[PDB]
Amino acid sequence: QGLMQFTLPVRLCKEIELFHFDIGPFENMWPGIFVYMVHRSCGTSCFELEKLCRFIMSVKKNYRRVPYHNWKHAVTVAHCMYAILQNNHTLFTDLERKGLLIACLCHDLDHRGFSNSYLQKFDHPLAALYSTSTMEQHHFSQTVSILQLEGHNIFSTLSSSEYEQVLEIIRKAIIATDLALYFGNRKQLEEMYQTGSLNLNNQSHRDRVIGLMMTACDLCSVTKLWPVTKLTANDIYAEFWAEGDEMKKLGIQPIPMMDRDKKDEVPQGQLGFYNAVAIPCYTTLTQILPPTEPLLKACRDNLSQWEKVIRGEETA
Ligand SMILES: Cc1nc2ccccc2nc1-c1cc2nc(N3CC[C@@H](F)C3)cc(NC3CCOCC3)n2n1
Ligand SMILES: [Mg+2]
Ligand SMILES: [Zn+2]
Repeated sequence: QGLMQFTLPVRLCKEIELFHFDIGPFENMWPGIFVYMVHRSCGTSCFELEKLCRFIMSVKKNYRRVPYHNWKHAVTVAHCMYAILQNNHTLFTDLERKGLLIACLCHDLDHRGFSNSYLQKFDHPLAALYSTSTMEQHHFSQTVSILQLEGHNIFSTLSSSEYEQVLEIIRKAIIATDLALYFGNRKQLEEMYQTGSLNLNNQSHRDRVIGLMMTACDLCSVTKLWPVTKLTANDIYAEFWAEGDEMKKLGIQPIPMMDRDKKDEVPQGQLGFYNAVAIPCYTTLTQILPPTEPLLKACRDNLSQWEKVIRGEETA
């Protein structure tokens, strides 16, 4: 029955193993790419193919047509997680491999392209339901809904308690994509690394490490080849500037990164974001998971490209 194996064209088969892989513009290939990544990083026995495929198409349908936080982002974040898991295969359990690829696919479900801040200022009903990590708690609740549709329980062969464990892996992974939580989590991990107290057999330490892997996967567009990184930056700002428009309509001055009038400062903004967020992220992750080195190196390469843009040597 494991006689039906998923295969990719030669170029994709080789390049999908590299951290900087780009899943391409053919969206009808992204489910196949995802299944392939599950079969190889988990095993062909991890899920029944018919439920997985039905689950994947329900997740796709509950992603929206927004510039950045869309289906392509979900698969892209999932692929970064595949590359981390394939280069660190000894360190993770069967449940974690299983749960972390799904958490990445589902992590921005039903994203409308607005920050937790905008939901709070707009007084969106979701803000009353969840006061912190508003969108992330909605993404997880959307994941549970889909898992609960008929013929969608991809975890049907797990015991009650294993099912509960993997849903807890998934819940914490999706919550950890709230960038507001990342600053505390990374400082804690850094302290624990440099004191030498960090212990991957400690469940609350695993939680923190997985959280950091989630942030690294979520930001992974800063770890692509420069043309990908630069084009993706247009999609991110298209959402930021629409949100800033929406802030102005509420009579609220938007923070600078969401103001389309500060367009010419995008190169300085990116430089800001690389030094304050991205570099520290991939540094701490490489310290803990040495084989994730190419993420840091490609980030450093793109930081150097943004500096190049600031000094007029490149155009954007
Ligand atoms: C938040 C994000 N998330 C990304 C995720 C993936 C890829 C790029 C991503 N870039 C950004 C990003 C983009 C950006 N542009 C800025 N500008 C532009 C022109 C001037 F107004 C300033 C300023 C910032 N400061 C950050 C620093 C960390 O605290 C929050 C704000 N950021 N941050
Ligand atoms: Mg998110
Ligand atoms: Zn995301």
